[PDB]
Amino acid sequence: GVIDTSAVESAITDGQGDMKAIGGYIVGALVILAVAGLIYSMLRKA
Amino acid sequence: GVIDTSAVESAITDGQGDMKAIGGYIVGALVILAVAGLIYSMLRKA
Amino acid sequence: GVIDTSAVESAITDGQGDMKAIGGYIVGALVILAVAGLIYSMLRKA
Amino acid sequence: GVIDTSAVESAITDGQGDMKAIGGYIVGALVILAVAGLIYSMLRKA
Amino acid sequence: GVIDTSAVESAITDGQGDMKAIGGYIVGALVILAVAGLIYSMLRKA
Amino acid sequence: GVIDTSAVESAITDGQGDMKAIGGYIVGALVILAVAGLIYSMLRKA
Amino acid sequence: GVIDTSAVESAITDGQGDMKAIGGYIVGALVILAVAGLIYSMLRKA
Amino acid sequence: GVIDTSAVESAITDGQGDMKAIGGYIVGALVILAVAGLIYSMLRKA
Amino acid sequence: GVIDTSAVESAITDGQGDMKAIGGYIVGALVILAVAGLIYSMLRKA
Amino acid sequence: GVIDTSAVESAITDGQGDMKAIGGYIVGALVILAVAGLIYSMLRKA
Amino acid sequence: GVIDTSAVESAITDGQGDMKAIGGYIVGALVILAVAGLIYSMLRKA
Repeated sequence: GVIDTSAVESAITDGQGDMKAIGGYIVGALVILAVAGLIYSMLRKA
Repeated sequence: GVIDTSAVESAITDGQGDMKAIGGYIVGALVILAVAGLIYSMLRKA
Repeated sequence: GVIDTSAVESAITDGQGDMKAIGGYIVGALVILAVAGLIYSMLRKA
Repeated sequence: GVIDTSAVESAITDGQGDMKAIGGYIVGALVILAVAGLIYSMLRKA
Repeated sequence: GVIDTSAVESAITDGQGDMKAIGGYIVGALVILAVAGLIYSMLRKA
Repeated sequence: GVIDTSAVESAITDGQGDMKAIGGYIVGALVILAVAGLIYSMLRKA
Repeated sequence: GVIDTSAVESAITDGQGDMKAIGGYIVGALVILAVAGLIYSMLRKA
Repeated sequence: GVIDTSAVESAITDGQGDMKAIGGYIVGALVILAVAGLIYSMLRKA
Repeated sequence: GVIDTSAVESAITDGQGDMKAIGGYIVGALVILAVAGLIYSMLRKA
Repeated sequence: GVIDTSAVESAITDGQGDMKAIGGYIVGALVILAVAGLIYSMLRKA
Repeated sequence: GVIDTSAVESAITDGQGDMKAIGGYIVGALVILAVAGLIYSMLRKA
């Protein structure tokens, strides 16, 4: 009495495979405040 | 005065056996926001 | 003893094809709070 | 078997077009603590 | 074989026309926590 | 096909009128750390 | 062809009259974290 | 059409009456870092 | 040509009289999450 | 008139027994930001 | 003109007596996310 859910994991693996990209997209943005967060602190210290 | 419901559990066990797959399919997607949820928090903290 | 359900999938494929548009319509709105969510955090940090 | 979703993107583009204004409205407020954040630091240093 | 649904859109346009008011009613309330959200931050900073 | 929303703005104007009070209530508290924030700094300087 | 809804507003006015009490009951609780929220900040500042 | 909310304020007044105790409990702890915060500063100054 | 409905309101007044009890039974349960909802917030704040 | 729910607790005890593992899996990850959270603070202090 | 419903409550009391077990079965599972919900918060705080 099945119903074909073959399209389901075919849909979501494109979804969950996409989520690593937009995961990796933000990490390249957060390090900008990381590096600039403390080279400010050098110039304040000296 | 029976009516043969042998096809019924033969239908649903394929159903309820299938539901663990699509259950397990989503868990591989939710951990992506779990791991990326807090390695963001490292770079914000430092 | 059939009944013609050819109009059914002809109806829903226009439906489920439409749902990606309004799916894609909201993603262009949610990134506005994403980008503005952390360029606030730059100006707070400095 | 369509349903007219022409009003939808007509609604949200006014929404997502509005969100840049209130995005731009806050940036004019956050720079006030940015500039006053460090001209305090001049008078403390001297 | 019609049934007169002229009263329907006559009913809902008064509804959907009303929803912009109570939409606009809350926006005048949310900006109170917006402006007071950061003039707190001035007095904390100095 | 109206529904009487006269009670709505009658409710919220009492709300948004109240929010200036509790807005003004906190400003009288934040200046205490403002004035005492720097008369400490006089006694440290001398 | 009426149906007597005199019991209705007789029921809800006791309801909406009650809701101001439990409205006023919580405000006496939220000010406890308000006052203690910043007398902590005095002792941290000095 | 009432529902007896006499137990409500009977519950919360024990709550909001309790919150002054745990409010007053922490103030006896914060003054320890207040007094020891500056008798350190005497011994550093001399 | 009557039919004796004297048993009807004799039945329902026991019903609607009972519904205030089970109405009042739940209110004694909901205040438990009300009081414990914010004495958590004291200990988080300090 | 029973229905055999022996498979139920047999299912969930494997579930709730599993949840301690993935509970314990994350604690080994959160201590990494705990220890590195303050050995940063040593090198900043000296 | 009775019909023997003695088997009915004999059936359901085994049912409603069973429902406390599977009620009590889940509570032993929900506390796992309760305790691990906040010992995460200790390690984040320090």
